[PDB]
Amino acid sequence: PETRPNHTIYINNLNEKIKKDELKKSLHAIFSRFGQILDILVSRSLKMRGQAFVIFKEVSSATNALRSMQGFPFYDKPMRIQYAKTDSDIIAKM
RNA sequence: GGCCACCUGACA
RNA sequence: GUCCUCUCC
RNA sequence: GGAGAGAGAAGUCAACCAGAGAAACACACCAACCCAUUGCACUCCGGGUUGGUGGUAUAUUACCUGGUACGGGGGAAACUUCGUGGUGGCCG
Ligand SMILES: [Ca+2]
Ligand SMILES: [Ca+2]
Ligand SMILES: [Ca+2]
Ligand SMILES: [Ca+2]
Ligand SMILES: [Ca+2]
Ligand SMILES: [Ca+2]
Ligand SMILES: [Ca+2]
Ligand SMILES: [Ca+2]
Ligand SMILES: [Ca+2]
Ligand SMILES: [Ca+2]
Ligand SMILES: [Ca+2]
Ligand SMILES: [Ca+2]
Ligand SMILES: [Ca+2]
Repeated sequence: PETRPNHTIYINNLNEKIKKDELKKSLHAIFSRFGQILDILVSRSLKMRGQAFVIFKEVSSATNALRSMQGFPFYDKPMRIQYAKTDSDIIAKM
């Protein structure tokens, strides 16, 4: 169990040394094929570092990305992916 | 005339 | 040039 | 946010005013390391160690150049030159 489908996928266990700009660029290049991405959020503060939220336009895209990219080697660490527990503001105010 | 502490005051 | 309270805009 | 005032930490300084005038300290940010973090967010923003950069600190408190109130000289005189916090203790 542990999550119902959502537009946004939560990714963690990311390499904490990658600068924010580069991380976002790589995440975009790797997840682009699944569908349109409305935004990608990454912060390197104490609590959000090592994590990222990739907001997809279509839920189905979130799903295919989650299934296909689970454990994918990224900057030498296998990515961990799950649906976001709640909608991202952009999706909620939409 | 030096040195540490403290006091008063200037700066802030 | 930090920080705290007060006044005013 | 901004503009005033009080309180003042840290640090520098010492009769006092003025002109010039750094440094120290605080604060902000950047870089590299180290430590911590496996964290579900949508208002930046963990800690430490080095190094660096910055400010209406465009400050003022040393240093400097002028004078002021006292005190040391010389000079009939004009005037010219030396010295300028409190207390206890330690080092010739
Ligand atoms: Ca950050
Ligand atoms: Ca948080
Ligand atoms: Ca929608
Ligand atoms: Ca203010
Ligand atoms: Ca002055
Ligand atoms: Ca000045
Ligand atoms: Ca100056
Ligand atoms: Ca934990
Ligand atoms: Ca929220
Ligand atoms: Ca430093
Ligand atoms: Ca400095
Ligand atoms: Ca300046
Ligand atoms: Ca001033």
